[PDB]
Formats: sequence, structure tokens, C-alpha cells
Amino acid sequence: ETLNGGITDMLTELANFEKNVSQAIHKYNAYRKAASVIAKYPHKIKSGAEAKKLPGVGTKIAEKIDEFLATGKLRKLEKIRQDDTSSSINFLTRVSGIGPSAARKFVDEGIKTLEDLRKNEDKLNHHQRIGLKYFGDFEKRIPREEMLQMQDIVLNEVKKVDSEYIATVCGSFRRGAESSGDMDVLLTHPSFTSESTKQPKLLHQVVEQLQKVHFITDTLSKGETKFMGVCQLPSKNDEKEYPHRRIDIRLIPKDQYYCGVLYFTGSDIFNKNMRAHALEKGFTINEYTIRPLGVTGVAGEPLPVDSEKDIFDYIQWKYREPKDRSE
DNA sequence: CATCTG
DNA sequence: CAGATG
Ligand code: NA
Ligand code: NA
Repeated sequence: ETLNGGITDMLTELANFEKNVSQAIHKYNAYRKAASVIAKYPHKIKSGAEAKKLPGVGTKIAEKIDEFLATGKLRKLEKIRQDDTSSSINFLTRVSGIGPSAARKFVDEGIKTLEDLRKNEDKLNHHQRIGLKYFGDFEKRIPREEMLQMQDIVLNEVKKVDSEYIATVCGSFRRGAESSGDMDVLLTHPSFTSESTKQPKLLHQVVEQLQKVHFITDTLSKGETKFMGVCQLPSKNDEKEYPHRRIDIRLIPKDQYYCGVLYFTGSDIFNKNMRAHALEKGFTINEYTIRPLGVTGVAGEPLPVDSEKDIFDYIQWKYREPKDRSE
């Protein structure tokens, strides 16, 4: 956790690069286990060979740890951190919409900067365009003081279109967090579930309302159960308009809300622990359900949940207010 | 994983 | 349809 930190970091830099710049998914994946393992390793890695000793740890990495241990740096790391091409690729990727794949193409075409991109808005697709449009806004965190206002709007409008809708804002916003990255809404209706054959309108109706009043301003992607957009809190009395924020809305069958709700609320660590304990108590959990574990190895069957409570209960545990869902 | 693009 | 992005 700090004993082998640099090593784990340098490896992460390397891993990252394999995958992003080169296309070395193999290698990329290589650095990953490696860091994962040295990550757990209880002692102070004093050398290559010592490391090699571990699994995932081959000769080449060993080589690497050596240099880095021997001198405060790595040539390869040093060489990559310069290389304009590599840098471009890490940068373009910042744009919502450009993945690495794209980043390569553009660079090989000479697009390497923000301006580059504007000049060539023709080559970017819609998502990518919105992305470029709101680069800044997009990178800005979201303060809860704003989140609360957003939440206020969305919930009220869903209310109006249908009294029967159930919306919940998950994320860290939910776990207490002072600021967040994007707004994430979980949505269900009574009339939609596991079996119920669809109802797209269930989602599209709400999306519209939200644009009806202008809360939503753009659509990144809109399907029948998941919507990816851009919203914005009405600029008050002109002088201070707000940054544009990423937002998602997704339809969930009422019969799998809470697990999803639970699940999205996180944090990752909370999940895991809860997941393992579930396992203990003779259970299973994933994003949509909790099932009684058979002894034959495993087994299924959907346990029936009416709130985050039914879940906890199930695995017989202390109901956890979202704030204390941390670890 | 669900959506888009081409 | 494969293959990209979030
Ligand atoms: Na991106
Ligand atoms: Na293939």
C-alpha cells in the first residue's frame, strides 16, 4: 500500500501505455497482474530477483524493477513521457467520445490538439462533438450544492409525468460525497419488470419532460433502457450560467431495482465485502438479484426484495445508511 | 452491457 | 455485422 508503491505505479504507467499507444493488450494485461501481485506483497521489494519470485513476474519486469530500484527512474518511462505521439493519445482520449482507437487515427492524421479537433469537426461523430463542445464543463467536478438542485428537478418532473415512477440518484451523491463527476439516475416503474414485455415509453417519456423544461440539453446516446445525455441547471438571473453536466438515466424492472440501487450506490469496496458476507450467509448477489446458494456447488432462484433492507436482512446484517457504505 | 457507427 | 465507447 506504500511499501511497493513506486513499483506498482511505474508498472501501471507501463501497462497503460501498452494498451493506449501500442496495441499490446497482452503486455498491457501483463503489467496489470504484476502490479496487482506486488501490490499485495507484504514486504519491501529490495530487488528484481526477489520480485521475479512472484507469479506474473517474469524476467522483463524483473529487469525493469531493477533499474527503477537501482536509479530513481526508468528510461522507457522517461522516453514515453516525452514522445509527443504518446502524449497526444493520452490527451485526445480526454474527450468524451474519443477512445484510444480513435485517438490513434486522429493522430496519425495530424490531429493532436483541441484546436486540431475544432478545425476538423467534420471527422468527429455526434458524441464526439458534444464531447469537444463541453470539454471544460465535462472535466469539472459537480458540487453537491448543485447536485441537490439537479436532483430536485429531475425528481419533480418524473413525478409529474407519472406518480408511479421511482427515481433514485445513486453514486457517491448517495453515499454522502461533497462533489461528484456525473448525475446517475436509476429508474423503475411498477408496470415494468423481469417478464413484462417491455415498455420503452417508460423511459422516453421522462427524457422528453426533462428536455421539455430544458434540463436536458443534448443526447449522447438514447436507447430503450439507457439514456446518456447532457443537462444543465437553468442559469438564474443572467451573470452566472452553469457548466454542462453529464447525466444518465436507466430503466430497471421494478423486480430488480434495489439490488441495482444497492449496487450502483457502492462503493466498490462496500460491495465486495457485502458480496463476500452474502456468500457466507449462504447467498449470492450481483447487480440485479440475490439468490439462495445451493450446496451442490451453486444454485439459483430470485430472492424477493422490496427495499435495500430486504437485501441486508437476507444476509442478516446491519442496515447501512448510505453514508457508511464507504468500506 | 447497451448503444452507435459505418 | 464487428468493433468502439462509456
Ligand atoms: Na474518451
Ligand atoms: Na476478431
